[PDB]
Amino acid sequence: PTELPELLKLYYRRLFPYSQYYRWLNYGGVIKNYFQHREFSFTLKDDIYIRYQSFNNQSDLEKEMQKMNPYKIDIGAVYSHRPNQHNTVKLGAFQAQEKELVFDIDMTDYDDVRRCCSSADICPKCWTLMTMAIRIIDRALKEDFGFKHRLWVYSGRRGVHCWVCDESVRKLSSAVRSGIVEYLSLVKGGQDVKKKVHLSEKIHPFIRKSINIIKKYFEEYALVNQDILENKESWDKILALVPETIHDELQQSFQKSHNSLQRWEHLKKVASRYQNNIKNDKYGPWLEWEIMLQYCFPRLDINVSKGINHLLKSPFSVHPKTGRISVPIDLQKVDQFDPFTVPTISFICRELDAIRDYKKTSLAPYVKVFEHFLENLDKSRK
Ligand SMILES: Nc1nc(F)nc2c1ncn2[C@@H]1O[C@H](COP(=O)(O)OP(=O)(O)OP(=O)(O)O)[C@@H](O)[C@@H]1O
Ligand SMILES: [Mn+2]
Ligand SMILES: [Mn+2]
Ligand SMILES: [Zn+2]
Repeated sequence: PTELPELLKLYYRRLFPYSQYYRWLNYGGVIKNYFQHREFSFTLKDDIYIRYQSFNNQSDLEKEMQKMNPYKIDIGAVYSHRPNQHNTVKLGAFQAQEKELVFDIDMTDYDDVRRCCSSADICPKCWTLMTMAIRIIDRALKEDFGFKHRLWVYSGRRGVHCWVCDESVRKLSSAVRSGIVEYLSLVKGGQDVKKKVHLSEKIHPFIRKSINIIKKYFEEYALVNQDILENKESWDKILALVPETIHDELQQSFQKSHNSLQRWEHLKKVASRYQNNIKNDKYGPWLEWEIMLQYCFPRLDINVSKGINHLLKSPFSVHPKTGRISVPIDLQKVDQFDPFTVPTISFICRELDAIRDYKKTSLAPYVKVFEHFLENLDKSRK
């Protein structure tokens, strides 16, 4: 990590997409002081960071970034005054007023249903959890809430970010933001809780449509790549999510079967014949769905979305612990996104001078994703 300083110096001088970055956060320049009242937080060397940075224009941002060469850049809220003037403001008047609705998803939050990685590690076997998270959440944001300007970003290490940028979304209060999160959440409980998903008799359309997305990926991700029913050590973790009165019946049919595909098929048949309520003769796949949701449904870092003033790593910032650049994700190629081809700052600095802007490097197609998102914002403003 000692190479970072000179690599960052070249990155911010020749590669960082300043014009596209300002086109984003200036939002057409129609509202006064909108960019000028935006907080930036720079992380420097040795985990030292500065809060409440703000700039007058694109040029002032360029000069300060090329002067500070920060290890990472966080974006905060748009405030009532210039953040760099917040000490001259009378107490109580400095307030966060607007910010994009953001989401942060971390692979670590799935450690209880991951077999391949743990902590901040990721691999192709578990990245499909992010593919499903993007598609489930983005569908809800697009179709259920009518949000039209959504930027998905690779966080650089262990997950993804989403920036919802509709002008009315940026005005939402903390309370409404929490209400949106609650609408989107189904997996509830810490490590103390065994069964984290419970469904009602009547399935809300959001749950049905999310289930059907998971169904497209469940066989190859859960029963092959993860092999969640490989042996007793792992299939007892799934029996913890079903009533005891059917453990015996499932225990035997599992040992008689030979792979997870067969054992899942047996679980579905038993689960759909379990009598949940003795009052009625109503049966269904509720248990089947609760298992699929607990293993695949998106798990949000909820506090990132609730707070208006919460900082989030900027797109095209470096992740200082991996060297990877936080790059936009092509929503039209979400299934093909490979976090392991994401260029590091070292990689693109090498491409630049191998026999001078980002188009000469592997960062170019990621900027094009950002530009497509920017052109849709400009169209909604015309
Ligand atoms: N110490 C922190 N203080 C403040 F004010 N904000 C913080 C601090 N640590 C993270 N954040 C913010 O939370 C966000 C989510 O934290 P997180 O650990 O998830 O970082 P990330 O940028 O999403 O990257 P990875 O998950 O892939 O490791 C960060 O992007 C922001 O910096
Ligand atoms: Mn994260
Ligand atoms: Mn997080
Ligand atoms: Zn993995």
